[PDB]
Amino acid sequence: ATPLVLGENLCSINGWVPTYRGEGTTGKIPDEQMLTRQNFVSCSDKECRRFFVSMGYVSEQMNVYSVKLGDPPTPDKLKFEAVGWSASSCHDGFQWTVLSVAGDGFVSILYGGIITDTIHPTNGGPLRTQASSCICNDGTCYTIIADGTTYTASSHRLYRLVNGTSAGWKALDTTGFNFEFPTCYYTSGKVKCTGTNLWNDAKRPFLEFDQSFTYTFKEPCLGFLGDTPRGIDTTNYCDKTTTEGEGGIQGFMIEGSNSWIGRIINPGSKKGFEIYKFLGTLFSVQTVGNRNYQLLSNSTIGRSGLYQPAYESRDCQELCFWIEIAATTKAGLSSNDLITFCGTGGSMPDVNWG
Amino acid sequence: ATPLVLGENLCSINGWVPTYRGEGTTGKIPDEQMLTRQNFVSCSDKECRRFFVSMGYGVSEQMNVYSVKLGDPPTPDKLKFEAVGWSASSCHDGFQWTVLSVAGDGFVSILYGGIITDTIHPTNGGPLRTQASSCICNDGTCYTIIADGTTYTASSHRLYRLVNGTSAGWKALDTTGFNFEFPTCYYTSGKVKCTGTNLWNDAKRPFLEFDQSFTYTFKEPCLGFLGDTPRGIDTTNYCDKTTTEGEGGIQGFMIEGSNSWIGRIINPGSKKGFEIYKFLGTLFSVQTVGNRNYQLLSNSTIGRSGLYQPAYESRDCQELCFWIEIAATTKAGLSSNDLITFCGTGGSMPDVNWG
Amino acid sequence: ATPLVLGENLCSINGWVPTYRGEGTTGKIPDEQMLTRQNFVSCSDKECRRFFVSMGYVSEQMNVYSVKLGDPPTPDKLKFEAVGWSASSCHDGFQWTVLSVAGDGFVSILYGGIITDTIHPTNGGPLRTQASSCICNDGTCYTIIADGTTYTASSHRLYRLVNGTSAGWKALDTTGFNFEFPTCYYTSGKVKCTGTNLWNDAKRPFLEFDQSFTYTFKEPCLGFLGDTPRGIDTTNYCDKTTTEGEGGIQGFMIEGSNSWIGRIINPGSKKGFEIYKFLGTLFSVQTVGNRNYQLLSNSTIGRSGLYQPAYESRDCQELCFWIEIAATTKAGLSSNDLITFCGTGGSMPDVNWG
Amino acid sequence: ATPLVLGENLCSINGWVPTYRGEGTTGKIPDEQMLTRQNFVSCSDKECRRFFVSMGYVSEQMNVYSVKLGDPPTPDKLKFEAVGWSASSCHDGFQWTVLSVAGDGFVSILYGGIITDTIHPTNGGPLRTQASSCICNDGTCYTIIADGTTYTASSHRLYRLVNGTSAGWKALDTTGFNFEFPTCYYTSGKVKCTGTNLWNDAKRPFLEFDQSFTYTFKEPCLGFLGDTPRGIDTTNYCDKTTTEGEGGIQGFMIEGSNSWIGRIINPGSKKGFEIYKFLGTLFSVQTVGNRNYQLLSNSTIGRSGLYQPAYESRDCQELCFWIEIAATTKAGLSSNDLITFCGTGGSMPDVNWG
Ligand SMILES: *[C@@H]1O[C@H](CO[C@@H]2O[C@@H](C)[C@@H](O)[C@@H](O)[C@@H]2O)[C@@H](O[C@@H]2O[C@H](CO)[C@@H](O[C@@H]3O[C@H](CO)[C@@H](O)[C@H](O[C@H]4O[C@H](CO)[C@@H](O)[C@H](O)[C@@H]4O)[C@@H]3O)[C@H](O)[C@H]2NC(C)=O)[C@H](O)[C@H]1NC(C)=O
Ligand SMILES: *[C@@H]1O[C@H](CO)[C@@H](O[C@@H]2O[C@H](CO)[C@@H](O[C@@H]3O[C@H](CO)[C@@H](O)[C@H](O)[C@@H]3O)[C@H](O)[C@H]2NC(C)=O)[C@H](O)[C@H]1NC(C)=O
Ligand SMILES: *[C@@H]1O[C@H](CO)[C@@H](O[C@@H]2O[C@H](CO)[C@@H](O[C@@H]3O[C@H](CO)[C@@H](O)[C@H](O)[C@@H]3O)[C@H](O)[C@H]2NC(C)=O)[C@H](O)[C@H]1NC(C)=O
Ligand SMILES: *[C@@H]1O[C@H](CO)[C@@H](O[C@@H]2O[C@H](CO)[C@@H](O)[C@H](O)[C@H]2NC(C)=O)[C@H](O)[C@H]1NC(C)=O
Ligand SMILES: *[C@@H]1O[C@H](CO)[C@@H](O[C@@H]2O[C@H](CO)[C@@H](O)[C@H](O)[C@H]2NC(C)=O)[C@H](O)[C@H]1NC(C)=O
Ligand SMILES: *[C@@H]1O[C@H](CO)[C@@H](O[C@@H]2O[C@H](CO)[C@@H](O)[C@H](O)[C@H]2NC(C)=O)[C@H](O)[C@H]1NC(C)=O
Ligand SMILES: [Ca+2]
Ligand SMILES: [Ca+2]
Ligand SMILES: [Ca+2]
Ligand SMILES: [Ca+2]
Repeated sequence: ATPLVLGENLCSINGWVPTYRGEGTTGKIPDEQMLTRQNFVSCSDKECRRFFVSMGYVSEQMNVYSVKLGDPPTPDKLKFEAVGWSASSCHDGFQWTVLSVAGDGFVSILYGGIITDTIHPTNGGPLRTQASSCICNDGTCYTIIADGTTYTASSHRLYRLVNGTSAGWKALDTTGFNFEFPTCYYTSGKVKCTGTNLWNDAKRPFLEFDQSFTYTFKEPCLGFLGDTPRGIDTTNYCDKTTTEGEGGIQGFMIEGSNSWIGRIINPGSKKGFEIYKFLGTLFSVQTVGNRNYQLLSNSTIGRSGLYQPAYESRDCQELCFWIEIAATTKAGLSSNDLITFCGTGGSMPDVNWG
Repeated sequence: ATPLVLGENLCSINGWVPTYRGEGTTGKIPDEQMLTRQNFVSCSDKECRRFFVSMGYGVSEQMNVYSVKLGDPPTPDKLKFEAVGWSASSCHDGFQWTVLSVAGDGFVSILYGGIITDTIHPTNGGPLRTQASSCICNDGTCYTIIADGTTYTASSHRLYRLVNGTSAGWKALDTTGFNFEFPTCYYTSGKVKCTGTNLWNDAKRPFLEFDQSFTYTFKEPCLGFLGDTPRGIDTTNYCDKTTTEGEGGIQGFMIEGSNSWIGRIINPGSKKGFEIYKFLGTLFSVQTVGNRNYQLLSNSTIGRSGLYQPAYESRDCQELCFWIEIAATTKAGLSSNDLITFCGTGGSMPDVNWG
Repeated sequence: ATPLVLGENLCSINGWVPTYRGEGTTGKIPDEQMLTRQNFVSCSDKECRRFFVSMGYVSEQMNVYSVKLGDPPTPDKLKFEAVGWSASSCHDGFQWTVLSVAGDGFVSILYGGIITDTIHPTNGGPLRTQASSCICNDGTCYTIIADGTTYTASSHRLYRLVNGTSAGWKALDTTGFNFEFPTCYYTSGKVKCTGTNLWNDAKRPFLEFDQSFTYTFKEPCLGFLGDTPRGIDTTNYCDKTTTEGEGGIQGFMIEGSNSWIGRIINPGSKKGFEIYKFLGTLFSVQTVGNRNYQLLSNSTIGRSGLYQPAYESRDCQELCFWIEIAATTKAGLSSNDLITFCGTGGSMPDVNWG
Repeated sequence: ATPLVLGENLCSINGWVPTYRGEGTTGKIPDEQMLTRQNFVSCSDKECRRFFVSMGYVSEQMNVYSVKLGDPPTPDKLKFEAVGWSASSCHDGFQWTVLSVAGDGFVSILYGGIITDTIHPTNGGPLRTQASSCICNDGTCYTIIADGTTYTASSHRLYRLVNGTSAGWKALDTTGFNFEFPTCYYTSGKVKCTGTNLWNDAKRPFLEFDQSFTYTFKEPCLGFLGDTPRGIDTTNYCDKTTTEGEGGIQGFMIEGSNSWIGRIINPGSKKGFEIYKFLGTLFSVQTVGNRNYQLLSNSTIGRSGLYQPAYESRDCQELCFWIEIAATTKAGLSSNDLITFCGTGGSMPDVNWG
């Protein structure tokens, strides 16, 4: 048993390939499955797991469960993770760390299935996890937690975790903006994170940091707006797009030699998902845009987020993402499911997946 | 490939958070689950397991001992068959699971791995009774307590030491004047410490501590915060039995430490809610105080409760947890049990309901 | 991996404990379970397994299956083992060796699930396995196969196997008698086996041999008749009681410090099962008869055999036995299931298990 | 821990014995079980596995799964592999490589369950995997992919895979024929494949190649026609039998000291499977043909393919095959399942295995 360590260099990405299309490909989800909520994917040294929150088939009776990515959320296949309605998890090579918001809005850290730490609100609660995979590398896990009673006065903290106990935190300067649900990936000695501004920005705030918690917030300079809601696409500039900048939904950008922005196509009817390659940094006006894949056209789209398969010693680090989709049960209840794409260096055709 | 060894020093505890919460705590248990009873938790050096005795399905497969990995539902797919019996205790020494199971007319079979390695028989009439809880293993040897006698008014109890599934000798315990059923135990500071249940003449709970040389002393809590159910009104502090409503009782625990705890059922009438009270100092002085009463559960109907220590740690202190058995109902309407578990936090918690 | 290797010394046995009781020990088999016949138990170095033959819920349709001892034979819990109507198995530390009679009556030998040898009838056919766990020790496996068109003129061969392959064999002088379904065990450098005489004996014959094939048949000098059917019990004499010596059923004896013989108590209706202790060998006439255990009463019983749980490091080799019981399904179909008992050094109360 | 490396020399084969026989061969299929299609068998260093494509209990709702050979395709024994309707797989000693076709018809390579590469058509698609085990030896894996919109103008490529990454491919000259669904085996420094010609040949095209991609297409010189459909068997000649050469179904030949050709007995009602021994090469007009085994009699037959077990210290390389058969579930939906045969050194009696 050895610490999970990710790749220093990303695989080159030129397109995306489905690795899972959830139980609603038939149009409807089987009623024996749990009503699933706040879905995200995280990977260990041996598998990828689907984590979500559920009650049955904010409440005192929501739990965090996981199944193996690809297994359907039936009673047989469920693993109880924690009590809570907001969760983040990640694996370090030894054990799952699961961060969960429960009770009056504090977070409990479970390692294996043992409480290793709790964290309590300080700016008025409730605490909010990043609702996405956290990042473990070489024995340490990193995560981001939000406090504050309004998005207009939110506070954000960067946590480092060792075997599930807090090894410290750092206040992030988020003056002038809001930074919810950061979804992250590791590369070249940095964790890089895309968050959601529910207050004043139709673009997404960006964050990178290293293990010394030296950090930088960045604003994407591209008029292709990532948030939903949002207005008309703008010319390229380096500061915030404030128009329709209130509200928002979890989503991601990828910054690399090729950069990407994934977004909901129609902000009004939350229908369709597109992801768009750019030749260069998200943070220059001069960068151009090379290819836009319409991955979904007909499904209604909720949250989306990044994940890194890690069971590897390979020459190149793979990158994936999940999308939470509005679904309907056979009986006719509203629910979600979850689809996943993974990167490829191969240039892909135009295929609509749903 | 090494003997399980527990921390000599317990972590500080000032609060409790759930680690597992069965579906029946917040609604109906799914019908595909095995109906469980006599639940308890025991941990190895790799995982925590939920041991239990089955009652079948929605009228089917009963009478046996099973385990699942704690966190997993008792669906057919997740069941490890363990032994034949209606009553079991288990423990793990680093090598294999030891399982004490009562069967037949009340003899105890001992299984190490799945291998029968010993058998224990009643002197004083039977039927024999396990502690219905985890046994304690440390550094190769495992300890457990077994009850004999036909009435709670004439109960005998024995301390058993076990190596690799075989009996490495035993001591008769002096329980003259009280009853000591279903002890739940923990290890710290060189002693095994157990909390028993007196179904005869005490509404407080009897206490035991002992080392590997079978040097024991039984203690009696000097606290008027009455641990058993049933029970009467809370009393003044005094250092002997509360005989009033001391007949009957349910398995439950006390924690003795720098900080002490008593967990009990809140309404002894309708068996509703569970509380755990922190005490500053020992359970065995009349001066020790009373600091914070946590009302962990309110909604649900409580039964047995027990202690367990996880030991797949690489932690600098020994963690302590407890399990609470809950009366619940299946989707079909059959009544059944499951489980909530709690482990200690070093920091104080808010007043919150967990079930 | 490493080779499976047993204890040279048997644990003392003064009593018997049930390790597993089927659904049809306790009344009626559910209809979703397979219809097992030819049940027996063989152990590996990690688990004991229940092997049987089934056909649905001599035929081409017959297959060999197995489950983990304890698991019910629901389709979900089944492992296909071979095609056949007769089977012996055993584990060498590396792989399950499985002998199966199939086709016209040749035995196929599977190692893993790959065929490593075939054995064909010379003396008439069809061939017949020992219907019971064969024995493996130190990388090498031993079994006994029978040929002959009738039990009068039956031939018996002793096979040595390594990794699934015939490593030579030996003919056994069974002039005089018949040696069907030997059920065996190992100690003291010898493999001791108990056969069923369907010809001229209502006692059970007895084999022992070493790894270098030196063997001797012995006759129990004992008037406690083990085979079924049988006559009234007799005084002790060292010759075959030929009285209702025709007919027969699979069963065992144990030779040791204490020695045992189990049998169906009533050969009329085949109800109840008893097992009886003796203070010394079965092959002296002078040997007493101590405690008799009435393990089963109201149940109509059938085949029984031996197995040695082989996953130790130990001061003693455990020894067990299975009993095959007639049973009924919820729709009223006739079928079987299985109960097991293991030894324990101490004496046991008089308990009736069904 | 180490690369899987196969045996340079085949076992002597003079007969076949079943090692798995599905429940639907000998009756109806339990409806708990998944509805398998495109079944085939691939082996690792530890086990043989049954791969297939299913929907539930060019279709976009399909996925690739697998179970261990011998277990049933019940939910508990299931394993998700990939999205897609067409799959090939092989193990290298480290990880499963799985080739899957999805979307409009590109292929994805998964290694572990991690996406490691894609492959794209340039001749119009969809792409088609060999629908059978691909071949790994000494760390590198080989597989063959088909492209093109008619079989009249089909196109084929031979890929070299290393840890799930493409290390190159070579065009195969299939001028004047079609080469679908090759099913292959390894010996004597060569990979040998039997294909299916849907265009202009009732015999089966054959292909051998070495690790440096030197290859030779051969036509079998035997008038015992391998494909279905086909016409009247003819005389031995060394080129295509064009009549009834349109259409076809996946199947195999074996080239050895003893050669074999397995085929469906009745081309019209696809019932019965036979396999014919030839004393020598499939590629001389002179070679003769000795023993014909009628293996299956009752069953309706479809696809058939080769696989080689590698969990072994045999002294000689074993060869097996699987046959997909039409079947019905208890509730009477059409499905398939599987019978597998492995080679034995001895000659065998004429038994009906299904
Ligand atoms: C302990 O029990 C309390 C209270 O018990 C409640 O009353 C008892 C007398 C008994 O009848 C119980 O069955 C009953 O639950 C539980 O606290 C309740 O928790 C539920 C669910 O979280 C809350 O129900 C919600 O009420 C909202 C407005 O008051 C309403 O907006 C919600 O609707 C939403 O969800 C429903 C599905 O349930 C959906 O249909 C709607 O469309 C919408 O999404 C919902 O109905 C109660 O408010 C709570 N009651 C009180 C007084 O606190 C508690 O959960 C339980 N604890 C545990 C851990 O089991
Ligand atoms: C977080 O958890 C990990 C996993 O338990 C801890 O890593 C472990 O650290 C200990 C201390 O070095 C190691 O134990 C020692 O291992 C060496 C060599 O194997 C041996 O010589 C010693 O006798 C001792 O057993 C252990 O190997 C290592 N875990 C592994 C397998 O990598 C880590 O210490 C924890 N971190 C903190 C701060 O609690
Ligand atoms: C039956 O199968 C078993 C398992 O495959 C065979 O046992 C194997 O024997 C070979 C040679 O005797 C062993 O190889 C050697 O291993 C030792 C270390 O133990 C190493 O020092 C040598 O360099 C060499 O590699 C092999 O380990 C062993 N397998 C195991 C797991 O024990 C056996 O030979 C087979 N029977 C026959 C006679 O074919
Ligand atoms: C209980 O079982 C364990 C494991 O089988 C035994 O530990 C082994 O003891 C032997 C004999 O001294 C050593 O050779 C091994 O190295 C030990 N194994 C390990 C992993 O420690 C132990 O001896 C047994 N205890 C008794 C008293 O029987
Ligand atoms: C393909 O995968 C194997 C397995 O990971 C690689 O073999 C490893 O090679 C490195 C470098 O020498 C060693 O550190 C590992 O110990 C090897 N693994 C094992 C278990 O043998 C192999 O190098 C890979 N090939 C390429 C080029 O990717
Ligand atoms: C192939 O078909 C025949 C005909 O149905 C099967 O033969 C029957 O088998 C059963 C049980 O073995 C017998 O009771 C019948 O008497 C047989 N009928 C005939 C006409 O032979 C045969 O079993 C089938 N083979 C397989 C393996 O499915
Ligand atoms: Ca916004
Ligand atoms: Ca009491
Ligand atoms: Ca006889
Ligand atoms: Ca053709």
